Amino acid sequence: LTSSERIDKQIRYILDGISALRKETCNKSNMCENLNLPKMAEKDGCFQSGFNEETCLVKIITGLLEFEVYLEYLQNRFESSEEQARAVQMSTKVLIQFLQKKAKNLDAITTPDPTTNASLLTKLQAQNQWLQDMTTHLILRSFKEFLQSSLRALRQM
Amino acid sequence: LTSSERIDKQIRYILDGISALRKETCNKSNMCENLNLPKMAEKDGCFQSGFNEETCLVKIITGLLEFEVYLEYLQNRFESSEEQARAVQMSTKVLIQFLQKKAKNLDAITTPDPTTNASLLTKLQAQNQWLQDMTTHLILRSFKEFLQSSLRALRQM
Repeated sequence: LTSSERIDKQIRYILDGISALRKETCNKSNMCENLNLPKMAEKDGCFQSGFNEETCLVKIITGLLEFEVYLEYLQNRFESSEEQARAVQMSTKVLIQFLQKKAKNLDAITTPDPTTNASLLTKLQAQNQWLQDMTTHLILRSFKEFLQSSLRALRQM
Repeated sequence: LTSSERIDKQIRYILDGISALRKETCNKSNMCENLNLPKMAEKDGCFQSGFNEETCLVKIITGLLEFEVYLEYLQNRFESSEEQARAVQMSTKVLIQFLQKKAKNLDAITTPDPTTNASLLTKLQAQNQWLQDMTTHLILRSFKEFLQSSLRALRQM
């Protein structure tokens, strides 16, 4: 497997993990069919029009590091599938490692503040069960969309 | 600057940051002159006898990722130099990024559990002020020793 091949397979793996968590929570809350979650925009260079490999790769890595506090939220929230939640969390850290190798030229990426992450987590875990179910669904959809767009951009590099 | 040069300068920078935090806490507690902190051993391949670049590089990255919860402890503990503590924390994440590029061939590295890290942090922050002063000193000395040995090994690669 090349570096690129390994990255694509890892994203596909994580998406399948998200799809299993989404089925689970969505069968229970029925909420499927603010938080400031990472999202691709035209300026990031990951879309065909305005495509720019370098800015796009930085945006992918940046947005995955920003997602980590929300994946820690999911691991603390899923009880039955706490292991699946943990596996998404850990597989995402492996993906970021693989992308750091791809951006081997590129500069170091700003990382989220661990202490600001801790405060967010306490707030999100203080909400009532409806709001936490809504938070869980939003995180899974946003994270899915980010990784789908990432897969599409990484194809074009 | 090459990749290697950038890594060496980053470690030297962080050591100078540790030396400033050590002076500060040591002038106050007077404790300078269990926790299971990362430490190099002959089996890791980082020492001249039994030297092995590949295992050694994996050990460096692994041990830096293990140190991150203790650097989060320091950031929550230093009040006056909370910024210096935060800068050590963030500069260490930059160093790990630079080393992930060096281990570009190598496999993905097992990362600590974020939730197990959270429990450790609460325990360490529950101790009385003497024990926390002792914890702070031990973390700075161990982290210094790990980075000194890392610099020495990275020279030989």
